[PDB]
Amino acid sequence: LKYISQLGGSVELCRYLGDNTGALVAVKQLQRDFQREIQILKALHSDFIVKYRGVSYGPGRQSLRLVMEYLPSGCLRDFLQRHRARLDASRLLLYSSQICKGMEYLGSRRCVHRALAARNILVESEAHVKIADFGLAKLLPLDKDYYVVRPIFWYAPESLSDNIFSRQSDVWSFGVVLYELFTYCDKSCSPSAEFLRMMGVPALSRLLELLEEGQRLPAPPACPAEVHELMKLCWAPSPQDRPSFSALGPQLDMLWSG
Ligand SMILES: O=S(=O)(F)c1cccc(-c2cn(C3CCCCC3)c3c2cnc2[nH]ccc23)c1
Ligand SMILES: NC(=O)Nc1ccccc1
Repeated sequence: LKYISQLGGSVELCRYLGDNTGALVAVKQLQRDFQREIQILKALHSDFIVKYRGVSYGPGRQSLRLVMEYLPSGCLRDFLQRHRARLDASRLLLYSSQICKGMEYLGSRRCVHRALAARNILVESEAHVKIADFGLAKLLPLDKDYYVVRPIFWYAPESLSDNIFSRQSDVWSFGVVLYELFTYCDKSCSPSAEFLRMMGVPALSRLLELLEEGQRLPAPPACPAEVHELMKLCWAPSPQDRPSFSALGPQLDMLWSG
């Protein structure tokens, strides 16, 4: 495990015979505890979720490291921004469907991802993406569909207000992911940029007022109408009115098909 460089807690690129011939891996370390993260990712087997490879130990064997596949093509956000000129609406719908299906898998395991955003979706290749960054992921109790704890423009209003997270706070987030995809993560119309135009006062305060009045992110000018409608659903004021990942999935698959 020879350190190379910083990819993102902290994630580091490492090369795993001594002859510098070993494969590259991504390695997460801290500097609480990601014992939970390791257990969650190890159980998950999906073509749309980054692949666990094992564990190793840190200095003195006092520390665990999480060993995962490294995707050099990097995060979807950067991929979109560089190559916007040559990625079509069909390819974005493909990405959307893949992400949706990984979220379904998570939901069936009572897993709240919480961090879902284009920056922690990885490009395995041009036509295949995988969900990563399980650092804030938390499993729901068997008897309860949310939790409470002690990046504002991705979070549902009840998360911002009352510190509630659920699978439906994830759905609000996935809506914001669709928005990232169909704006190719352009800085000029980022969630944060749109926010600053929507008031010409603390951000979080003003954001919660805007959301309460029903103001949402505008359709990307090049976005298919049916994808915009999905986004607005995902940003339903009440958690219970947002569609499930299971209800979204067919729509995006229907859209991608066409
Ligand atoms: O040098 S960069 O341009 F920043 C650069 C370049 C190429 C790849 C990455 C990268 C970033 N992360 C994580 C994912 C989200 C949160 C932390 C950062 C990766 C990457 C590659 N494989 C990975 N396997 C598991 C996670 C992971 C980063
Ligand atoms: N979900 C959503 O539309 N959020 C939002 C609204 C205005 C500005 C920034 C973010």
